[PDB]
Amino acid sequence: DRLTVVKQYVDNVLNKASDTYHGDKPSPLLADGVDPRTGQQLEWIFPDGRRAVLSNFSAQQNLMRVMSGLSQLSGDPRYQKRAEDIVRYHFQNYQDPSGLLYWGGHRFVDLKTLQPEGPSEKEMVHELKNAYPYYDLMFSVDSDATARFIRGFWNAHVYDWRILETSRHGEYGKPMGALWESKFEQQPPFFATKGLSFLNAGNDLIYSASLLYKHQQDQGALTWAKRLADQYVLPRDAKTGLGVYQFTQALKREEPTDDADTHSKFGDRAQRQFGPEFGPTALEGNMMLKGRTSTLYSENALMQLQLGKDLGPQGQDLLKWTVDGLKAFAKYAYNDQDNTFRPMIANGQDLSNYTLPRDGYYGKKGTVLKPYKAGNEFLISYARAYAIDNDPLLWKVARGIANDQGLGDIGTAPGKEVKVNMDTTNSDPYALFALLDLYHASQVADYRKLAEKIGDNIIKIRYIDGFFMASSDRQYADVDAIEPYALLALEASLRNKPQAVAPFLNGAGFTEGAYRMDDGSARVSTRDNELFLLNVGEKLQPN
Repeated sequence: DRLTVVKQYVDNVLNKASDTYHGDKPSPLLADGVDPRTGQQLEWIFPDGRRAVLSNFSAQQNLMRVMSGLSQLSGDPRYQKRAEDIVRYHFQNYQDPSGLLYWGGHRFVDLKTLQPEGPSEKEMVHELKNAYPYYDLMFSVDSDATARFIRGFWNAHVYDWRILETSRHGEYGKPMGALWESKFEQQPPFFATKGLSFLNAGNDLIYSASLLYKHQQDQGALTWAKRLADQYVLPRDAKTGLGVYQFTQALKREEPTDDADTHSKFGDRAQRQFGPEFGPTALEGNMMLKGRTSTLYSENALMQLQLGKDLGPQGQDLLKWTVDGLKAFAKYAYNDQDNTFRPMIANGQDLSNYTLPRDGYYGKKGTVLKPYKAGNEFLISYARAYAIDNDPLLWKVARGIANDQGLGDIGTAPGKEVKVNMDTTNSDPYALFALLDLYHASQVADYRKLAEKIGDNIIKIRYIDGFFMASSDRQYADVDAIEPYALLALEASLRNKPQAVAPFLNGAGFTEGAYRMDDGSARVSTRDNELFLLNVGEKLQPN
């Protein structure tokens, strides 16, 4: 019984990941990572050798959704209560006067001391990158405090409201400015700014302002959410419809002297590395490369498709923008012969097998940009887009990914000549989510039958020592694992209660900074993500 498994899992988390440092007066907070063999909680190692237990609430927002969903489906309210208690504790103790929380890429809470920490010396700042926190839970605990966070977030990360110059970094302690009352003047595409309007950070801005609208009827929030979303649509290539990862370019303040020094003060990094051979269209926002295309055509797409549907009539533009981009990416970049996306520039330039002729932001000289396999995250975005626009082009990508992933043939169209692989060994929670999306929209039983098999594979192969891990060899389990989230979505589907579990938008957290190595040296730009990839006996390698 998959629900029983998820229930035991969460019980395990609340046991092993809990605050064991304050006797019989524990906080409600949780450790992000636990070695499921021993119960050892994952630590950050600072310059002097001091160890902090990593408790980063931005990296627990899938877990929060799992706890709320588990309470909804089981009828046991303890999990919802605990999730509420963690939220409350963060508002009470870890919300600065500007509203910002001590979480995100560069701040967390040490579970041992319950003090906020800051692992990156040059960046004691607020940062959310494709995080998508569970604002619905937050609003239900403390709507004021939630709204203060979202307004504080925009206040800190928008450098210039007139032009929507935005940054991935926001300072703590900023007084509140004009916010939504700011005057706006639309600028032409790729205007030059200091702030790098990366879509990974833009995603969280658009999402949070839309949720503030949803909950508080804040029309200013909605106006700016849609406007910021539109900033990534306006610069799209007029011919191909591809792009964009950002809508600004770095203002050139110095003349560069060295290829490998990629500080943005020397100007747009793509123009430096690709400009000589490709001309003016080589700009960072136009670089349709691995990773960037996930942020654009997965993370942004899921969030915008859900928002677009939520808005009804005034969400039709958002849906159009989103689907149009997914169509463009399919038309130009997808190779159905081997289920790959081509690395490209948004002008339609194929970069497949291109050798970088000089060092730079996108790799060292001699690096080869290769077509890359389309993963299950794209199966979700393509399935969801097809649901609202039944375009054979969108279906082709979904069908190609499912085939490549060992799922069999999802058909020539939904419910037409379907031959799913009931013997699949696939255990990817993303595949489970995607099949449920296909089932939900199409009502074709075969898709859910297949999802059940993936769920079973997840339990058989990933449920290890009471936790979920991508491999039995991994040192640490992440309490934010989405395996149980997919399992809950499946259970919700079978119980005809899809609304019991929060929409999956593929958010996740991270923590980044200097981490002290055994020989005493500082490993700069270390990420918790890297720690979760280590197998038993492995150590972080030179970066």
